[PDB]
Amino acid sequence: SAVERNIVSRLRDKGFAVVRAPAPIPDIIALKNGVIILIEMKSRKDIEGKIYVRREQAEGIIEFARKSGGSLFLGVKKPGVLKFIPFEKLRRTETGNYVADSEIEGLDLEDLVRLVEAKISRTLD
Amino acid sequence: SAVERNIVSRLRDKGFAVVRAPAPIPDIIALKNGVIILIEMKSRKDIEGKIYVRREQAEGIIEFARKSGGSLFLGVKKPGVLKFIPFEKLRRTETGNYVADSEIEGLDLEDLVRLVEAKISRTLD
Repeated sequence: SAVERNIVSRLRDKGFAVVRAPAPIPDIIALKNGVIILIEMKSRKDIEGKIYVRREQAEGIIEFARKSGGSLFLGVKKPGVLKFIPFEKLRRTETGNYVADSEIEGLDLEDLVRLVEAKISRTLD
Repeated sequence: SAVERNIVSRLRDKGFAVVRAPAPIPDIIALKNGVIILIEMKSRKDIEGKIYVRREQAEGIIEFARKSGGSLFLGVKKPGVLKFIPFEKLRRTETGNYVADSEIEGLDLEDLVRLVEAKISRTLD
């Protein structure tokens, strides 16, 4: 919640129109000049130390991303920095839940925004 | 609220990923395959019988539409049918408030969805 609010505010300072899902929809929906990004914040840690997204939540947000045509990301708060993982890098486990392996480390906020800004540029050009 | 809920449900039956602004953001944010539409529901009627959007609300949602790159519409519930007016057809009055003149009559839901579907088609092709 503290982290969500920080992320919304920084995306709004960076020019995005943002909405938080009301209390399954991605936690954060952020729009900028025609581009849609969807951010699910640090769902959880299983008994092996891996951040995970439970089955039904993962499927709800993957379907919201598929219909919207929006790019979906898992955001993970670290006592260090914020990392965003493209949902497609998560691994569907044997139980249908989704886990982030460690190597990953996603994008920082600037990298994420830059992905958005490059898509805007292709559309303009 | 009754009308908002109906509209969300019908847009979701039509393939959109939809979010309601939490209790200024457009009431309805609807996404489908890369296209963003923003719907503000039947703000109000002034002493001359015209549906209006107050200054600060209108400016908040116009700015949300400008940053998102989303198409903004005023939806008006009628004891008859639902009409959607492209926000650009509203008239800025002498006081900075926005009113819908009568002639207007916007799009029905199918027409609105068709605008969305044609933009998807141009992007695909």
